[PDB]
Amino acid sequence: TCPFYKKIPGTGFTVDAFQYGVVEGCTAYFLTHFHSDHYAGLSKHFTFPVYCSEITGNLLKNKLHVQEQYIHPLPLDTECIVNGVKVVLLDANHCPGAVMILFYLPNGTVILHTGDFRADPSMERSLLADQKVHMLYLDTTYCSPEYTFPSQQEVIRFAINTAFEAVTLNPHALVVCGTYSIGKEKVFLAIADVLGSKVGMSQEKYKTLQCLNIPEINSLITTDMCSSLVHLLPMMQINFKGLQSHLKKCGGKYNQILAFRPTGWTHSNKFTRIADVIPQTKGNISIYGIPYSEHSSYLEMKRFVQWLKPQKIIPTVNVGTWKSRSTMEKYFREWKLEAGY
Ligand code: NI
Repeated sequence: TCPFYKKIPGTGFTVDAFQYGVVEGCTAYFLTHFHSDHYAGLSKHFTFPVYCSEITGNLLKNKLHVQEQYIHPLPLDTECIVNGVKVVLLDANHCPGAVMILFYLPNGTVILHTGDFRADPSMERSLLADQKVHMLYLDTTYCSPEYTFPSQQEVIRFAINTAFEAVTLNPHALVVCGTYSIGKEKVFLAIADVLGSKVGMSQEKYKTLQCLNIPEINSLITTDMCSSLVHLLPMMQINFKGLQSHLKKCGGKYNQILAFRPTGWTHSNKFTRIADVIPQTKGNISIYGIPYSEHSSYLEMKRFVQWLKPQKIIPTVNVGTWKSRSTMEKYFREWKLEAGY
């Protein structure tokens, strides 16, 4: 059974609600992004209308085989009428194709569903500038002040400088980057660009990346592993055993691995600055954990909410424990008393 924070009142609509069977009263199922916790339940046998971005709809068709007649792609930043209700899709600054959804209800209520997002001051100059929001369905993944991390631009600067230095010292070093979902593509693209290489990967990953509308992608990626000195591997393989095994397969082309694991936040962020980050090393293999987040930090979330001034907030993450719920409600009241809404 579908929980309340996935239903949009006054509509036939649900958001990210595919694992509950047929939802009573639902005439259109919105999907904010192609991450498995959110699409859980969709397959080629799905027969109700799905509304999404173009990039999400390419993934639904090619990766999950949803039939085309049920995929309804909408352009971003454009007022659209769906089943008699005005909606807009906005870029969420999450993974490729990820959207927030603005719903203009028939009674005059305006609702923003953020999906998963990384709040940014640029969102203060989107179509949100123009009008009031009564209800905010908020991605609260890192809603506590202990959650700090650097900008994506600082993290990429660290990765590129670390990879360029290592491979210039040792031309026979291979770089490996872990992945397990879409998102975070700038990590491996930025490293391969500084090295003058294509990125090498499995056929399954190449297929996924070909659905993402990245400009000049054919110039950046390949399935010919022998031609490339930046390889992608599943995230589960980014450990000393899996990397040793990979280096064997490379026919004596390389004598060292430098590997990256993009994570979200980890507790070493409470102590260590990005510039001071060091790897774990075993012989000729080194592994860097880098805190590349596609969700809001606490401070980014607080800024966005204090700017938007919603009348009511419904969290969509960390909703399963009383302690998490109580914590989040305390911070929403702090924010509201501090800003005066
Ligand atoms: Ni996500």
